[PDB]
Amino acid sequence: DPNFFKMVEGFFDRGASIVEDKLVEDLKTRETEEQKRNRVRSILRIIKPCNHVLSLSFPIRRDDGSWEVIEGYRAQHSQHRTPCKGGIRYSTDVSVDEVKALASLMTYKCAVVDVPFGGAKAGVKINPKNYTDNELEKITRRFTMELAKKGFIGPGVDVPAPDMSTGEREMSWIADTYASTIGHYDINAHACVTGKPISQGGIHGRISATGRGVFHGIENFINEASYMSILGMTPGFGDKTFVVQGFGNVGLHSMRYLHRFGAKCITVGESDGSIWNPDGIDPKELEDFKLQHGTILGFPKAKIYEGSILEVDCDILIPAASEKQLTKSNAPRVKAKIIAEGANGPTTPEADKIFLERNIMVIPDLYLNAGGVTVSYFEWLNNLNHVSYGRLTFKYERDSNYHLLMSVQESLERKFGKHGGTIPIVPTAEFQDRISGASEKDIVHSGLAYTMERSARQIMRTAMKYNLGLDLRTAAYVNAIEKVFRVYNEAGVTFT
Amino acid sequence: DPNFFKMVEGFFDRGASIVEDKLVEDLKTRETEEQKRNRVRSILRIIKPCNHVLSLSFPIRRDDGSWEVIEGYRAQHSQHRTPCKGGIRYSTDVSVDEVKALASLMTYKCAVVDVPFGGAKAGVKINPKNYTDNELEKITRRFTMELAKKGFIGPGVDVPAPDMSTGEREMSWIADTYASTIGHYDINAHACVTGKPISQGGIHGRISATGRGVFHGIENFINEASYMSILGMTPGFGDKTFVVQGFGNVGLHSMRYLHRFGAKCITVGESDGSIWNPDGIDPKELEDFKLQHGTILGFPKAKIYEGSILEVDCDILIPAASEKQLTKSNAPRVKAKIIAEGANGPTTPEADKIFLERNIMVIPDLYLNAGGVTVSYFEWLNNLNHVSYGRLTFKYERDSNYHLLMSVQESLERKFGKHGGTIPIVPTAEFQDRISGASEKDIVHSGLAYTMERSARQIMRTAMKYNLGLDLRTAAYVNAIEKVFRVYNEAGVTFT
Amino acid sequence: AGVKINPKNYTDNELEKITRRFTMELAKKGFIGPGVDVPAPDMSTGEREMSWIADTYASTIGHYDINAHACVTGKPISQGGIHGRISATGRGVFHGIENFINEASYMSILGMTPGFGDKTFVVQG
Amino acid sequence: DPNFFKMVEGFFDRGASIVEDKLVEDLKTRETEEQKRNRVRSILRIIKPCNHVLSLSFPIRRDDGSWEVIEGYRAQHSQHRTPCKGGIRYSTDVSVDEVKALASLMTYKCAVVDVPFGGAKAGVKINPKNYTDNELEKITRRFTMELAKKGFIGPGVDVPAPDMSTGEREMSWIADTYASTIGHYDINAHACVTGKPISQGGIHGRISATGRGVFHGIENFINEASYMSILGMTPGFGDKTFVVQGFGNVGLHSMRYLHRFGAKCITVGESDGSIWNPDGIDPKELEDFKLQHGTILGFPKAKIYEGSILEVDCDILIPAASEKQLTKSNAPRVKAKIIAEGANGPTTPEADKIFLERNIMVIPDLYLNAGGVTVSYFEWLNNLNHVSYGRLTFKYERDSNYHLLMSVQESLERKFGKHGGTIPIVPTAEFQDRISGASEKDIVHSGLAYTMERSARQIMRTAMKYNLGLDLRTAAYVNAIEKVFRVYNEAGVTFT
Ligand SMILES: NC(=O)C1=CN([C@@H]2O[C@H](COP(=O)(O)OP(=O)(O)OC[C@H]3O[C@@H](n4cnc5c(N)ncnc54)[C@H](O)[C@@H]3O)[C@@H](O)[C@H]2O)C=CC1
Ligand SMILES: NC(=O)C1=CN([C@@H]2O[C@H](COP(=O)(O)OP(=O)(O)OC[C@H]3O[C@@H](n4cnc5c(N)ncnc54)[C@H](O)[C@@H]3O)[C@@H](O)[C@H]2O)C=CC1
Ligand SMILES: NC(=O)C1=CN([C@@H]2O[C@H](COP(=O)(O)OP(=O)(O)OC[C@H]3O[C@@H](n4cnc5c(N)ncnc54)[C@H](O)[C@@H]3O)[C@@H](O)[C@H]2O)C=CC1
Ligand SMILES: NC(=O)C1=CN([C@@H]2O[C@H](COP(=O)(O)OP(=O)(O)OC[C@H]3O[C@@H](n4cnc5c(N)ncnc54)[C@H](O)[C@@H]3O)[C@@H](O)[C@H]2O)C=CC1
Ligand SMILES: NC(=O)C1=CN([C@@H]2O[C@H](COP(=O)(O)OP(=O)(O)OC[C@H]3O[C@@H](n4cnc5c(N)ncnc54)[C@H](O)[C@@H]3O)[C@@H](O)[C@H]2O)C=CC1
Ligand SMILES: NC(=O)C1=CN([C@@H]2O[C@H](COP(=O)(O)OP(=O)(O)OC[C@H]3O[C@@H](n4cnc5c(N)ncnc54)[C@H](O)[C@@H]3O)[C@@H](O)[C@H]2O)C=CC1
Ligand SMILES: Nc1nc2c(ncn2[C@@H]2O[C@H](COP(=O)(O)OP(=O)(O)OP(=O)(O)O)[C@@H](O)[C@H]2O)c(=O)[nH]1
Ligand SMILES: Nc1nc2c(ncn2[C@@H]2O[C@H](COP(=O)(O)OP(=O)(O)OP(=O)(O)O)[C@@H](O)[C@H]2O)c(=O)[nH]1
Ligand SMILES: Nc1nc2c(ncn2[C@@H]2O[C@H](COP(=O)(O)OP(=O)(O)OP(=O)(O)O)[C@@H](O)[C@H]2O)c(=O)[nH]1
Ligand SMILES: Nc1nc2c(ncn2[C@@H]2O[C@H](COP(=O)(O)OP(=O)(O)OP(=O)(O)O)[C@@H](O)[C@H]2O)c(=O)[nH]1
Repeated sequence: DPNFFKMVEGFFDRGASIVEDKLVEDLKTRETEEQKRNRVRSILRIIKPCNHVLSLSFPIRRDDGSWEVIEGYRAQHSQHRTPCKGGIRYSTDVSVDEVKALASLMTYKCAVVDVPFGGAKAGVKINPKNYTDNELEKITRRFTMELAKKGFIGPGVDVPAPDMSTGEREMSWIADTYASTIGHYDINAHACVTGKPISQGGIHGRISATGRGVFHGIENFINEASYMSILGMTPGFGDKTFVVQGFGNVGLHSMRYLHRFGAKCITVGESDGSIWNPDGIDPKELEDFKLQHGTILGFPKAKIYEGSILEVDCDILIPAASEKQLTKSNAPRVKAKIIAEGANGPTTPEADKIFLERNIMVIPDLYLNAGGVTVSYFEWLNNLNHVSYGRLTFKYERDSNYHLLMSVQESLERKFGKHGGTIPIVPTAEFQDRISGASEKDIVHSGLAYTMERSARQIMRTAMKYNLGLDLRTAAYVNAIEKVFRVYNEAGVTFT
Repeated sequence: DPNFFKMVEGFFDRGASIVEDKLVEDLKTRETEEQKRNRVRSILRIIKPCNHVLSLSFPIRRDDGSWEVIEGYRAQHSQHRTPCKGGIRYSTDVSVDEVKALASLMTYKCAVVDVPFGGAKAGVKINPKNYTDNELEKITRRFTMELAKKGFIGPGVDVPAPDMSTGEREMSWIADTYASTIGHYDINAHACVTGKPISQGGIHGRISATGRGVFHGIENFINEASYMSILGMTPGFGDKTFVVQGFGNVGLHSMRYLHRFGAKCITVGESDGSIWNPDGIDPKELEDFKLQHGTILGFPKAKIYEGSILEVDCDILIPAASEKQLTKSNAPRVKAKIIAEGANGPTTPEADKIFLERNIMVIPDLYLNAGGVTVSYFEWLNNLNHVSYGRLTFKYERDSNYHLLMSVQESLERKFGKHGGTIPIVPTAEFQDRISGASEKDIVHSGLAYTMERSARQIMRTAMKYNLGLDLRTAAYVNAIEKVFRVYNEAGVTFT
Repeated sequence: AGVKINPKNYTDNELEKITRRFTMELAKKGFIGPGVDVPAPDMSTGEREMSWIADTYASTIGHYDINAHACVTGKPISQGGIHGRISATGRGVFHGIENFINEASYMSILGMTPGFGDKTFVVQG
Repeated sequence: DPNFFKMVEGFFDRGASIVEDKLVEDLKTRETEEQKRNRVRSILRIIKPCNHVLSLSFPIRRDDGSWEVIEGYRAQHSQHRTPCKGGIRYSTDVSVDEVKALASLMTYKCAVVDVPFGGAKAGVKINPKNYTDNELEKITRRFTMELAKKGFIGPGVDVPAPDMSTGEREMSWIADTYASTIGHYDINAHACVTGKPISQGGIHGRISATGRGVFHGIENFINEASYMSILGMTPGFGDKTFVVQGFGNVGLHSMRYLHRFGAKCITVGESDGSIWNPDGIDPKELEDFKLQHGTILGFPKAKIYEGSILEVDCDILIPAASEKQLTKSNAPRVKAKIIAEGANGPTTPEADKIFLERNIMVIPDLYLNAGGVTVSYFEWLNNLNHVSYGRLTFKYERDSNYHLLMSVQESLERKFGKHGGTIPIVPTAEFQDRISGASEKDIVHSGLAYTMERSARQIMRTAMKYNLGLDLRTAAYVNAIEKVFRVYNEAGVTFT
């Protein structure tokens, strides 16, 4: 077990090393080889550390009257591409070392999936099992009056997001503050945080986002004859059978969505139990019982088959659970053919060899969980240009679309003036929904998948470019660094 | 040896404990005893930690072309009394733990000597023996474009100051930046740093300040019959003989100034040698040789008497050298009667007992070295109201003063119309200087001593109030906390 | 905006020291800013230059603005450019002619036959 | 006749050349001689040109309804010492070449008399004999909404002042605008212009300032035995007899004030006539007739003695008239012993030799007319700290002063308990005024002269330092450059 800071740190170190040779060859500015190679070895030392790390302390007054101090952190990994964005964690485990760590990932997520954001992360040492509906407000509404006074929250400088122990309810309290004290003289005030309640400028699909992100991740590689063959796998969701490592906000949806396209959810689990039914499991019923019973350990149409799901038959596995689900202490017990990581750091770097040595493909946790990030990047636009997506232009396409068919029909009337008479070219039931069920929702559902598409190809292009083969994690971090480098390389970073 | 963070931390912990009882008695707002006592025990937990701690990283490009990263810190101990102020250290030893530490002291210095400043401190990990006349500019001029973008430099939010390895030359580069990029639209831009070169808005006496601060420190207690008797000491500088622990920017002046009032400088030393001449030593000659020879180890009218000055005869000792000159490992070897500390943390808390047990008085390093701070507080005013001190009103008093004597003379002409005839009431040679040698300089030299005066009495009043007797350090930290508490107690600190 | 410089004199670095200064001046006097004024490339001013400008205005003054990087155009595509910033002017010239050579009201009066597929042209450089 | 731009330009060119050698010797930073000498020859190329020159054009709509364009200029000679300050001229002669010129002078005036201002100047092409009480408002109130939108007016960036065709009435219209549109959110808004009407934040003595400036100029050199002897002149105003070249806002006062100290105003003149009465002339009567008759050509107690006053007996001459009163075409016709220039460029550089060759002293027009500048620098402080000078502290000194005498009296009661009994030490009639006639006025009258004093000595020190002897103009420009250089030399001018 490494430090999750150190464990991620080591990743791009590898990635930096690999691109290193290729990159000097690719740069063109006429310089000395050693110079324009020690150059990139120097820029790549700039990208590694975080550029700002803020520590705080709060005079919070409790409900009983007493006071207490709240150690709270904030780190912006790089002003590389403003505005920085990252979640806000509430947990006593939060330490400045971990905040630096995540800030790194958020900077490379955004690089992967091409969203113009830097990377941030912020924690506070609070166990929300202690405070009330009210003290949390007195805290969050204070943790923003601090950051804002020091330029670490603002629609153009930095944008918080939800994290564990940080629901919608919280992010409302933030915006309700920054848009009332400091950002008041700004048109873009409510663009300060994402994941707001849909009433106050949210996005439909902020919850199911990450899950439906995981989905379009797999669908961009399972449709690749260049890997499915090499993986010894048959292309198609309708062909394969998968499993799930829990029922997080991810699992509940990642399951259901992939469930919707014929891939058979073999088994599932819990943070405190196991479930197994090797012949397909119903999402919705679970979505009932896990909320009807507070646990599916007792879902009747399955079995509590104690044991790691990670050791159970599956053509696709989703470690949709918390940190470090895998070590090489079970790498000989994968039972899978393709693993697509759900949360950050589920696998040690160690076992990653063995999976390659056992010849499978473990899609990296970089961009899979980054489905949510893009959705935030959309809510940060919805709020930014002050208009629901496409409300301006919804009835327009509705008009034109079946004001276009009416031409095809009319144009067929030439050849078929009397053969069959009138020919009512009409939509279908489905294509009627995409007309009548028009909503910003479907824009997201659309824009989301396409970002994942163009992204996931940028990786398969990378793996081919460096013969990494089934080394996606590296290639990903390679593909991220390749991008972040371009920005510095041209910025003439020296502002003096 | 403790951590200098922890070692200072422990100080006011004692101080907080002592005032604790007296303070609840002194508060009047009608509340429950346990409540309005757990109150103060809670406010006193707020004051301890720092409210902001910033960490940085710089893409500095060297002279040869290469890049490198510059870890740089900044800490504002409390927004208690804006604007915060503290020096900027250059040294590889700088670590976020020490930056928090000093930030505490600067907050209690200012509390002692009644200057409305919070407390800050900032380091960078640089050994200036590495860089050039130019890279330092490329660094400092960058370490301000960062802080300024995040609200940690600004004439109303925070004000840097010189520290070790940070001469005038540096502080110019800062102001030359903040007053050219961000603060440009501000009238108060050049109030951003103090210790600027006198040309660019400095103060005459910025160098000799700290020394002449040490002086008026002692003169406020050595003139106290309540202690000089108890110390078994004869009131008067013309009576006592002292020593000096080095020739810092402090010693060169603290010596010379106290030299000017009949107190006999017995011996002196160096960071790399000893000197002794138990019958008075000439400042100026040393101020020659230490600059003529780069060392006084060879000053002819003295001797290189190797051994700790701290173990040499003296009625007053000045540990005007770097951190932790004393432990109890020589507490039985004080040889002194009154010790007045020059730099921060020269003595372990341990030995402080023994000095009390050996019945001497060790004046705390809190306010002695804080002579310089006030002088900075003046340069921050000179720059603030855009006018040399008293240039507006210099010739006015010059007029009135000897337009007043001319009345006394003329009024004597009544009683003495013919007894002695004309009676030229005139000034003296000295009082002529205070007229003709009028300068902002003399204002400082004046305002400085009076701040030290009113301060040093606030301590002797405190020691009497709590029967601390010869416990000045405590009483000082007690007197500081007493003040800083008042501000929070009334602020209704909750901004939400 | 011009400056009196013959870029055949200075280096990869002095030009930076110049351009990055010619913006700290204008910006202090309200002549650069995404809502007040927007530079663009000209002769002896490639992409490389316009990067140095934005890299400055979006780091000293416009830092507290969401629209900072809107200060100049023709930036390198990495830093917020547009694909087709180079070939633009040319493909501009094209759609110019195509809007008049398809005009029977002029092609006739010009004694000209409407259509690109019909005509033969030349180029001055 | 040279271009007044070129003619001033040439001045400091000489001055730059002279200091050039001395200055490299004086700098200490260890560098190569040729390097740290080409250094100063390079800094001295920076100081020469203006750093900003703005040209404008106004859609002014006339009273009749028509439109017209108003070419208007503005030039800030150097951001060297913010805020820049200069007058606003209305005249059709105004051209960008002349605006650059004056901006230079205002930068060296301020350098001479030690007021922390840069230098500016602004004209518009208007002949105010054309427009009305109202169009001028529509113009001025527009020429500020333009400059303000581009950072050329503002209490910390730039400060206009009155010039020819620009009375109080105008400067009110400016402040009434900048303090109502843009500077509204600033506490320092009304500090934007000086010379405002006394009601709206002016200074008593804004008119008579320049004149009473000319006065304390001469009084600082005519009291110099080092020159009065060398000039073959007898020290004292009560000894000498002078003349005046007109009755400008300068002459009306420069005459009267020097009139008040026994120097005999021999003759005077007009822009359209001559006057002569070689036996002393009354200011006030002229101040009547020139306003009773609109001309003194007919003042009964003198004669209309046509001919250049510059060719008439005088121990002191004041060319208090407009540009280029002298050439060498009358240099053999000086008739004077000391000439003290009133307005800018009254003498060609050519004749200056001849005066030296005829062995007289022509005090430069740099600082003589700069008496007004300092007074503006005070109104820019009065407005800045929002309090009449000394109103806070007037009754305090009044108390202490004759609460001090009452001690001297009482203390004499010891020696003289019965010799003469009660001894009423009282003020005099005069010293009573300085008590009862206490006013911000007298502060100015005081602070003014002292600035001129400390200034005029900085010149006599300079002339001695470079053996310039009776070369004051040069020495002045030398003394200015010496100062302006210090600021750049230390600023590390490179902000990148
Ligand atoms: N030639 C290649 O390998 C690639 C080309 N592209 C081109 O760029 C376009 C896509 O770029 P968009 O971002 O959608 O539009 P854009 O105009 O904002 O492109 C900005 C560029 O910066 C990079 N970038 C994006 N987000 C970043 C971040 N957070 N940090 C650092 N770098 C980042 C992207 O590679 C992108 O090419 C496509 O049209 C495609 O033609 C994109 C990716 C790879
Ligand atoms: N919620 C969001 O918007 C995002 C969440 N994530 C990450 O996703 C992960 C969890 O997703 P959440 O959204 O937090 O959903 P959640 O909080 O609702 O997830 C908890 C689920 O994981 C299960 N679980 C926990 N430990 C397990 C273990 N060792 N084995 C099997 N099941 C286990 C629980 O029983 C439960 O079903 C975390 O790593 C979180 O940081 C990442 C990005 C966004
Ligand atoms: N009754 C007492 O024990 C004391 C009374 N005083 C009174 O206050 C006046 C002196 O205060 P000034 O500061 O010169 O004027 P001021 O009007 O600014 O006083 C502010 C008050 O806040 C406190 N203070 C000053 N600097 C501080 C800092 N950096 N942090 C926290 N608290 C700070 C001081 O005790 C002062 O009384 C004197 O006239 C005296 O009458 C001052 C000290 C002790
Ligand atoms: N310079 C300033 O404005 C301020 C300085 N200080 C503190 O004062 C102390 C030193 O004063 P500086 O101004 O830095 O002067 P400096 O840097 O010129 O002081 C160095 C002097 O101390 C002597 N020295 C060093 N270690 C010694 C040891 N163990 N025994 C005897 N002599 C020793 C050296 O030989 C030398 O004479 C430091 O603690 C510094 O932080 C504190 C506040 C302001
Ligand atoms: N050693 C010398 O030759 C001189 C020394 N001084 C010292 O400086 C003090 C007077 O300076 P103040 O301005 O009253 O206070 P200050 O603290 O503002 O001094 C600023 C310094 O910058 C220079 N300066 C002033 N106005 C300037 C301008 N507009 N442009 C460029 N440089 C300018 C002055 O020479 C002054 O020494 C006196 O106390 C005197 O001791 C002043 C003049 C000459
Ligand atoms: N008024 C002010 O605040 C300042 C005025 N000045 C300068 O002072 C000069 C004039 O002083 P103003 O204040 O404008 O007063 P003004 O406008 O009232 O001066 C005009 C006076 O000069 C006389 N005059 C004009 N040409 C003459 C000539 N060739 N020979 C003899 N007398 C002549 C007129 O008859 C009249 O008495 C100008 O050069 C102006 O720029 C400079 C700084 C400030
Ligand atoms: N489908 C589904 N939605 C849920 C569930 N629990 C909460 N939700 C919320 O209900 C919303 C339903 O989304 P809809 O807009 O009605 O339908 P959709 O977006 O086309 O697809 P689904 O989200 O899967 O229903 C989601 O956005 C979730 O935020 C669940 O168990 N299943
Ligand atoms: N006196 C003194 N001043 C020094 C010495 N070295 C440098 N200086 C500087 O020279 C200045 C001399 O100060 P002055 O204004 O001339 O005289 P003063 O302020 O009345 O008292 P001193 O500073 O002790 O001379 C001080 O401000 C120091 O900054 C030194 O060895 N002795
Ligand atoms: N076509 C073309 N492109 C060039 C040439 N030289 C540089 N380029 C660049 O290459 C890019 C090619 O554009 P593409 O996006 O690949 O293709 P296109 O925009 O559909 O049309 P073209 O620009 O003509 O290729 C252009 O935007 C130019 O900036 C050239 O000689 N021909
Ligand atoms: N003395 C004098 N003042 C005039 C004259 N014309 C206008 N004034 C104004 O009247 C004011 C008179 O100033 P006061 O404050 O009353 O007296 P003072 O300042 O001590 O000296 P004077 O200005 O010479 O009277 C001056 O400030 C001028 O602005 C004049 O001819 N003589």
